[PDB]
Parts: sequence; structure tokens; C-alpha cells
Amino acid sequence: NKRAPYWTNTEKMEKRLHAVPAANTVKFRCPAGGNPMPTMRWLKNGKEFKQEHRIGGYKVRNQHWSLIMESVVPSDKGNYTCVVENEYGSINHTYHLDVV
Repeated sequence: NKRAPYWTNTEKMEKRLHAVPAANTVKFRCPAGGNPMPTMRWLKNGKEFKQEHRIGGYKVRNQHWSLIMESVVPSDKGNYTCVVENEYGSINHTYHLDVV
């Protein structure tokens, strides 16, 4: 019973536009399921998002399908996309961040 990825709690993904004041913490989530367990990765404005891309780097919490960025700064604005994959499929969702 192998299966493509799918989102398990779309309610937490409803709100796509987030305006947050510098230097708060932002936490984005893409709760998913599938079999085998899909891997998760994040892109910032369509390109692979790596630790070395912002001073504070970020924490990815695998069991929670979440991306966490502490003390956001203006250069943190942009589109954040989670890409969830296994051999039976690849799915994505994009959040937009505005640092006030």
C-alpha cells in the first residue's frame, strides 16, 4: 500500500500571506503523509534555501513538517515553498513573508 504525498492538515496552511514585525520568529508548516515517508525541503523564491543564506540559518523540524526562522529581518522577505516528495509524487505549497 504505497501512496503519493498528501497534505494532512490543510488548515494550518490556509493563510498564505504573513506580515510579521522584525525581529520576531516565523514558523511555516506543510504537514504531510505518504508511503513511503516523503522527504521535505524548502526553497526561497524558487531556489534551494540553505543555512548559509541568512545569518541566523533556520531549524527544520521533520516530525512537524515545519520551517523556523528566528529574528526575522527585512532581507528575509520572499516566497517560501515546501516541496514534499516520494517516488509516487512531488507536491508543493508556497507562503509569502513580509517583514514590517
